[PDB]
Amino acid sequence: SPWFGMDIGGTLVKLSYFEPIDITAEEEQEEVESLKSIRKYLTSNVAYGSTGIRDVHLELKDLTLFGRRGNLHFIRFPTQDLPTFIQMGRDKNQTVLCATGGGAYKFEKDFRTIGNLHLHKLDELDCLVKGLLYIDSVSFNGQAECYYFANASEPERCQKMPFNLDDPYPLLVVNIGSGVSILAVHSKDNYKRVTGTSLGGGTFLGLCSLLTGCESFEEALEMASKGDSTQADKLVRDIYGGDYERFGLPGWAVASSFGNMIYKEKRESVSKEDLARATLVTITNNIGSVARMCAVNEKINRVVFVGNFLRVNTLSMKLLAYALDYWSKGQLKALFLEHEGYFGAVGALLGLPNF
Amino acid sequence: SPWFGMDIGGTLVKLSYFEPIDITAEEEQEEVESLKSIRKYLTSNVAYGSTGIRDVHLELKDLTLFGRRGNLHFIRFPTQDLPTFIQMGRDKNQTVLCATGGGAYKFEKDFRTIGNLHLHKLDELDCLVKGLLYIDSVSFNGQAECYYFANASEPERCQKMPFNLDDPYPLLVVNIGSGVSILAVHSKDNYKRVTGTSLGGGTFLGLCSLLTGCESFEEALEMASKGDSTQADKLVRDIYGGDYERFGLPGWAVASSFGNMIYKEKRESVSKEDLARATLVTITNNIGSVARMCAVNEKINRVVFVGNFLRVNTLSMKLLAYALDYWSKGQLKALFLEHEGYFGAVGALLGLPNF
Ligand SMILES: Nc1ncnc2c1ncn2[C@@H]1O[C@H](COP(=O)(O)OP(N)(=O)O)[C@@H](O)[C@H]1O
Ligand SMILES: Nc1ncnc2c1ncn2[C@@H]1O[C@H](COP(=O)(O)OP(N)(=O)O)[C@@H](O)[C@H]1O
Ligand SMILES: [Mg+2]
Ligand SMILES: [Mg+2]
Repeated sequence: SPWFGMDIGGTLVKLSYFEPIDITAEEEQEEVESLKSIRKYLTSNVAYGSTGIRDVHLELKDLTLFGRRGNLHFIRFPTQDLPTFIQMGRDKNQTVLCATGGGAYKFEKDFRTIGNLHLHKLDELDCLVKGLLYIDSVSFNGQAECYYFANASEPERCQKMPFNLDDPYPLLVVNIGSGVSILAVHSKDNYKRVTGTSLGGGTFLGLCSLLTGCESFEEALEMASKGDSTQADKLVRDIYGGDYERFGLPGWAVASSFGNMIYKEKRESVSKEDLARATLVTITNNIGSVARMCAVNEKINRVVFVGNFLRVNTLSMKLLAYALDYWSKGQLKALFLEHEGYFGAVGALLGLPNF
Repeated sequence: SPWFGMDIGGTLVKLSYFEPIDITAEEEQEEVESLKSIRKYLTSNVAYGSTGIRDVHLELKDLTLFGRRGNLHFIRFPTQDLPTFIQMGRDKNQTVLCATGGGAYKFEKDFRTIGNLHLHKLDELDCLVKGLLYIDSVSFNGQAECYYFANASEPERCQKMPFNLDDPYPLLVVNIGSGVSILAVHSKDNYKRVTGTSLGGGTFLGLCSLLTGCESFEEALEMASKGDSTQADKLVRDIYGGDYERFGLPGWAVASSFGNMIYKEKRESVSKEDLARATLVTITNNIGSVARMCAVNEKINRVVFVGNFLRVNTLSMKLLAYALDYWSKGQLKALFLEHEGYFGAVGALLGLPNF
């Protein structure tokens, strides 16, 4: 029985797979053919069908898990294609599946069409927290799992630096997926969802597709990297003529996101790339501001950002780092994690012994 | 010299004009002709040029101000047209002008092209607070200036009801204009800007114009009233298949604003009206959520919403009322004010004796 953990989100399915590398002589001796087939297929491909991807660089090697040593693999595909995944699961076969995320409930009955499968639904919260704390504890192959942007306010000196979470409490976790969930973690056994916002990664992707006609997350980011958001946004200096000193709002700060788009002549001259960047900047800064308010409310100074809105998205990471540092005068630290999209899937996998 | 107060914002100029009604026999006797001309023009028209509007229903009658009795009028026009206002001000003429808002600084030199004019810039904060507290103190011609939506969670019983602010401290003021400013008022002499968000009225209007091609705020609201935002938004039940019980998120709550627009087939079937409503709902709920976080942070349970994003916008008012009541289990009260766009202009006017 292959050991999987699965996080079925609104947009992406994330899968963690533990591959045994201590398979002795007898264990292999007629491992069921389909079991060998699965392992070979999963380890010999980096793309699965048309939409499946193994994030090879994230792989954890020579991990000891449940008394076996092995490699932990990370795989993702769109939730839209889960029916294909399930259909191919009814092709050749015994497996226990730990699943979390909203789709663990929505697609419960579908997974049960696989005859040789028991589905154990696990709570999203327990999985995220257990997964995050586990990965940081085993490290990223000896390297830090957690990092921050040192001197996030000065672009000439700003750089990614490892961050130590050996005593990770308290912690604010900001999960940016389709929507945004915010958790306060006070201990391994004590955490609560603080709030959320519906303005998250799917807002960025949805709006960006409406405004620019982009057809992928990566294309949207590529467009944004070429844009100038100030063409769409109304800035403090557009309103004051300069800075607002009395409240320390610099002239370059955004006063009204997309606020220049109320003028027809500006709508007619703005580029797609400008609109992609303004969308990214708008969604990201709003999340940063909500994150700061929760942290102040919860009296927590370490804010960790996870979820896949931030994968291959350095712009948003730097925006978040700069914003928390600026507005808090250095009291708040924006923290990031190498495996940020996969913590739910790992936590699911870790719930395996309790079944 | 006519008594004006002016609030020059990023989008609208708001003007409060005090018309004396106790003009005796000698006072009129050769009041300078241009002074009579101004008064006649202002009181005999409700539309001024192409873009100026007197909000006649807001007029305060038989007010005693600065020892004179008179009527307080409320007038608005787009900031875009301020050069026209100024040009016509150089036509016929002595006047002292109290002005607040960012444009008091940006257009300082322009106002000084009017030879017989001294411009006194006043701080936006002092004006808003003084203006709000003044109007509520004199009442809306005997009626409450402040109101709330009773039973905001049940549409069959939900209705506008007067609210008493005789002891208005403490107070959270959420000013929704082009952007959003949030103030905590602890006393008449003690208040601070808590935070803000750049996702405000200009975001709604700008995005709505990009997405739907609407050419006015009113048209945008009209489109939104005919729409179904759930066509653009991804809901909790789209992700879970139903409700999320563990954290009390109902199936109908929005999980990801515009989150369904990541799918090409849904982008192709959505209407303009759906997109207008989703824009309104998205911006409004985000403001409600930010408002709730500040209030919890500031330990204030009365939240007053002002600014012109809410004029002729019952939908957004009810959304705000419902959200604060729901999420706070009745601890927080969303409050609204009849003169909500004009408090800065009134506070400016009231600074007149100090010059
Ligand atoms: N390949 C990708 N496809 C779709 N969305 C992607 C993506 N890579 C990154 N993203 C972003 O990640 C977000 C989903 O993040 P995730 O953390 O997996 O959310 P969820 N709700 O599916 O569980 C999307 O909204 C998008 O902004
Ligand atoms: N006639 C109108 N024209 C333009 N915007 C209008 C409007 N009536 C209401 N609005 C809304 O009010 C917002 C401006 O509110 P206001 O409080 O006067 O902002 P500001 N920054 O100009 O001082 C606009 O963004 C729009 O959403
Ligand atoms: Mg998720
Ligand atoms: Mg204003």
